[PDB]
Amino acid sequence: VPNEPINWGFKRSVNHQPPDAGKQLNSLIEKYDAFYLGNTKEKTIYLTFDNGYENGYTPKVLDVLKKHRVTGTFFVTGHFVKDQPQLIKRMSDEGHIIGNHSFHHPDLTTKTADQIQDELDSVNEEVYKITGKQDNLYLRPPRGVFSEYVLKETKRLGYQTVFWSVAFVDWKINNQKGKKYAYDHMIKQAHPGAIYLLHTVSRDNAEALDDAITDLKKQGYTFKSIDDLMFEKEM
Ligand SMILES: CC(=O)N[C@@H]1[C@@H](O)[C@H](O)[C@@H](CO)O[C@@H]1O
Repeated sequence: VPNEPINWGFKRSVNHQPPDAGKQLNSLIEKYDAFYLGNTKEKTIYLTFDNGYENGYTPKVLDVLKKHRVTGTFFVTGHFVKDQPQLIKRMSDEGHIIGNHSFHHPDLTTKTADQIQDELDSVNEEVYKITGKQDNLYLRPPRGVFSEYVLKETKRLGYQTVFWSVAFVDWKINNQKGKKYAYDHMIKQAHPGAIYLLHTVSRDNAEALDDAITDLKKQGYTFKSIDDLMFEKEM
């Protein structure tokens, strides 16, 4: 199996229509049961987050999710778990899903199955030490980089690879654009079956999310979890 590195990417959504990664990604993605979209036949959105480190807003993000009773899926790294045990515990205690973003956040395509297995299981090990629980296995490739070998291998390891359909620059600390920037992206890029990828490190990301959920719901959107996405497609 091919180990050519691939960077997950796509032309952004337009006119609130789902985006498309093209035939090559779709075919490859489908081949290993990985996806970047949920059910596009309904006004549904799935919130996911990538957490590499804490910059002080995740608690507010969690309070916001609780307020709207929405279930998030947080993809954590080894450092994040080790550094924020209590946040990992709140995510757990509050009904949220904890995804895998690898322990050291390396370029998995440069790793061996032996290494990949440790990169992933060590995150679960730490999460369990803290929660005593373990979510279904979801993986988001560190740096968004992957390959057929990586997909195949991680799938062989029982992981469901989850990409995204909505993302923007809410992770540059040296240039935190404020509430409006993120809020508008979340409104403009919204489409049915959209899988959002957000970070909780930029200034006001929590308040923009708050307003975004508030308004997206007014527009008739229902927020579902990656577990819900999985269950509903099963049937
Ligand atoms: C912890 C963190 O910020 N993860 C990011 C991920 O969200 C993003 O898609 C990728 C490319 O920008 O780089 C990292 O993997």
